[PDB]
Amino acid sequence: DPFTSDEEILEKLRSIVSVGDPKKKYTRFEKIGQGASGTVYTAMDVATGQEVAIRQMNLQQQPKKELIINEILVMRENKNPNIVNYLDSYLVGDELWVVMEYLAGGSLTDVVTETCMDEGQIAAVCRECLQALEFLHSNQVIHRDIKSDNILLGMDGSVKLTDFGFCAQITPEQSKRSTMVGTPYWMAPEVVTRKAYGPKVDIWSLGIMAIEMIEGEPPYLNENPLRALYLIATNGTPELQNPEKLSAIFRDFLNRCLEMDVEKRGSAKELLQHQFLKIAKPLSSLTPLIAAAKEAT
Ligand SMILES: CCn1c(=O)c(-c2ccc(-c3cncs3)cc2Cl)cc2cnc(Nc3ccc(N4CCN(C)CC4)cc3)nc21
Ligand SMILES: [Cl-]
Ligand SMILES: [Cl-]
Repeated sequence: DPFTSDEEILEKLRSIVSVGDPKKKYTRFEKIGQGASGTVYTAMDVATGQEVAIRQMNLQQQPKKELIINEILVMRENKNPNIVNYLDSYLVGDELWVVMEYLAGGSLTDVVTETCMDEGQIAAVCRECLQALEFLHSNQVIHRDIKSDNILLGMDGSVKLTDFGFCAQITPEQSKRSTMVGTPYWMAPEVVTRKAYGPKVDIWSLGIMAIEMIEGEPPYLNENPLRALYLIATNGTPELQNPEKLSAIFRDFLNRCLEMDVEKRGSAKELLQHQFLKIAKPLSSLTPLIAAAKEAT
C-alpha cells in the first residue's frame, strides 16, 4: 500500500532481506548505470565467482516503496528459466540492495537496434518469452511492461524477462486491472479504451516486440507518447512496413499477438503451440548477433 509508513516499509523489508552487509558476499563492483530506480552494478560473488547484477537504492529518495517490496516478493516466488534470477537482498540502514544473476549478453534492444534477426532467431526469442509469460499468467502475474528493453540475453543465447516493477498480481475475484503502467508504444489498445484488461496485454506487447525484431522500433516510436497512445487506440493492429518480406506463418503469429479483440488474441499457452515457433533456430544462433551488438554498443 502507497500510504504505508516509512517505518512499516523498513520493517517489512528487514523481514525479507538477508542479514548484514552485502560486501560480506560480493567484490567486482563496476557501476553500469544510475537514475531514479537506483544505481546498478556488476559484481562478483566472492565465494562462487558468479557474476551478478546489483541494484543499490536509497529508500529516502524512493517515491514508491510498496512497488519495490512487491517487485522482490514477485521475483522470489516466481522463479523461472526465462526470468532473470533473483539471488538475494540486503538492507543496511536506508540502503537497500537487490542482487540478480547477470546476463552478459545485454538487452534485446541492442540486438534489434544493431543487427538484423532472421525469422529462425525471432521465433526462438518469442518462444522463450512466451515460456515466461505462460508461467506468469498461470501464476496470476501480469508483467505489464514487455518490450525489448526488458528482455535480457545470456552469452549462450538465453532469453530472460526482467523488470517486474510494474507487474500486477490478480485473483479470480479481481482478474482485471485498469492502471496504465506500461511503456506507451507497447501498450495494448484496451489499456486506454477500457478500464479492464487482463494477462493478454503482455501478448500484445510481445507482438510489438516482434515488430521491433523485424523493423528495429515499435510503431510510432518517433511520436510523442501522448500521440502514440491515441494512435494505438485509433489505428488498432499496427501495420508492417514490408509485410511481403515475412513468411506466412510469421505474419499469422503476429496477427494472433496483435488481435484487437482480446478474446480472439492468443493466450501464452495457445501461442506456445504456434507453428511459427517450430522454425526456431537453436538459441546458440543468437550468439553472433549478441556479440556484434555488444561490439557496436
Ligand atoms: C539492466 C541492468 N540489469 C538490472 O537492472 C537487473 C536487475 C533486475 C531487477 C532488479 C530488482 C530490483 N528490485 C527487485 S528485483 C534488480 C536488478 Cl540489478 C538485472 C540484470 C541482469 N543482467 C544484466 N545485464 C546486462 C548487461 C549489459 C547491458 N548493457 C549492454 C551494453 N551497453 C553498452 C551497456 C549495457 C545491459 C544489461 N543487466 C541487469
Ligand atoms: Cl536511489
Ligand atoms: Cl551470460
